[PDB]
Amino acid sequence: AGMFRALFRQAVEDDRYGEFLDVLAEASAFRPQFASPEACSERLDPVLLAGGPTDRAEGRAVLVGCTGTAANGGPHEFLRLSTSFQEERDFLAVPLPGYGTALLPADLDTALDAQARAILRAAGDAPVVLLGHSGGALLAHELAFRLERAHGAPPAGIVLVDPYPPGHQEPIEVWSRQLGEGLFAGELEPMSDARLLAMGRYARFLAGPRPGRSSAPVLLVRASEPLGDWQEERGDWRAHWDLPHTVADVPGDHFTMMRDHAPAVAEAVLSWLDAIE
Amino acid sequence: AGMFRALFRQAVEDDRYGEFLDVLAEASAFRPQFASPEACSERLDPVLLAGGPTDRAEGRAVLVGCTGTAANGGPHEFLRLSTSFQEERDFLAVPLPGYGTALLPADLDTALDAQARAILRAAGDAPVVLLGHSGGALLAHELAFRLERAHGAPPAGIVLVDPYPPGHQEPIEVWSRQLGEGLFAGELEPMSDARLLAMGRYARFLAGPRPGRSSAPVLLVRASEPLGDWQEERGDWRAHWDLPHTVADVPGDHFTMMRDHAPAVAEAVLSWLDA
Repeated sequence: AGMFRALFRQAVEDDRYGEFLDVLAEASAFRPQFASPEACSERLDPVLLAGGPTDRAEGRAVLVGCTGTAANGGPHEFLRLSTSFQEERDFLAVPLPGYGTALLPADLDTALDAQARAILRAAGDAPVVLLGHSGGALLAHELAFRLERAHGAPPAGIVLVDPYPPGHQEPIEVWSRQLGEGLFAGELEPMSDARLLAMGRYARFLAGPRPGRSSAPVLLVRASEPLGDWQEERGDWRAHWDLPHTVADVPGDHFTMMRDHAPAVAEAVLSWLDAIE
Repeated sequence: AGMFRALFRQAVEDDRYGEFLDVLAEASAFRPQFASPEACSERLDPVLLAGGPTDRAEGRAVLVGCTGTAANGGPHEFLRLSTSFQEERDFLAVPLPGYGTALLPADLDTALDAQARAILRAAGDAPVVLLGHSGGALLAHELAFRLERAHGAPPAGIVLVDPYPPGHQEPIEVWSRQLGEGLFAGELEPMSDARLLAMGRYARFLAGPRPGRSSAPVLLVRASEPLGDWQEERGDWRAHWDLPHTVADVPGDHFTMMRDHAPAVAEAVLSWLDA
């Protein structure tokens, strides 16, 4: 396939994941982009992946999965987790613009507006709870705030699954290689060069200074097993968020928490939603 | 039709050739390489593109064309020019390593060594005169110095056709778009991503500090028409070299000098060699 994928595979083998992510971000600058939400390529129509109880569909929060940055991801991302929401809550997955041709966002705000427009449309008057994993968790928070500040519509809550925000993603750097190896282990097919570019541009967006903090209550869900050797003399390897409303620990690592242990993620969510309501 | 060429196509459209060359150099670091000239993956056998007079078979210097960095280039770079050397001089084109899964050179010196070894094998006991055009002209000079100091075989002369050496080469930066546009026109086929990366890597080698000067006399051949617009204000737009043996001006621009007007470049070389 593409040269970017082959270069990345080598960088990962050489333990230079971070360096190549910078190269992707620089190269993404030369892709055509959209400078206004209404100029976005794709239909950002959210897909219904689970349906809540018909007896009670009116006043209850609906869940919206915020697709993460992984170049190997897309519509498969919340398949496993969503199953556990069937007959409990509507679960809607919103695509991240610029993936599976597609113009890349000029800046993050522009992408977030396009998602906001599409989520408000599908959700209607139901309160929204945003959910994301890993970089998708950082995206879920930036979206929540944008919704509050730019659209005057704060979500009723945010579920952040293993967020590593700037100021404390040191374990994520030490686990760099395992992170890169995890991208390759997860491909159902070769990651396209265009999607690697989109990943690099978003990673760069997410490293930048974004001081807006959402007023929505946060559930912080954390992996219980380390992805790699750590050694706690350095401090905590675990995911972090400032002042969470509730924290739930679940089995598995940064990656396995979302597959084999997805039901435990779902159970903490459902239980947190009942309390909040 | 890989992504690097599509990005490069867009960069040239947006007048950002310089910036994108930097991205190619950066990305090139992640391609497999060779650290020793012996580890070079390809055969750098020079190809004979013109033959000298069957008559005289004495000393007689042999022209060695040092292929440039163009990702759309290769064995066809000197075809037009060499025609004018037929029945005058042997003309040999040496390939530039890393083009045509070819390992890229870890640094410039490693590439010049692999070239120096193949040139010596071909040139036998004859004197060698390097010739290069534009970035190939810079390469020709860096190779001459490498031949002289690391192979104990100093060339008998160097022809630098429209060179724009670092730190004092601005017009070629201002004519950026025209170069990128020139790469696309003239592609016999789509430039591969591996060759674009090779081009980026050499470009960066050639922007770097290289004090070593060759002892061989230089013929500086300069284009007569500007490639693009240029304010009569500050600056001669012309190619340049420090203290050349002879300077020769020929019709055409940076590009056409090697095409329609190649015979004029050839005339200048023959005359100069005759001394």
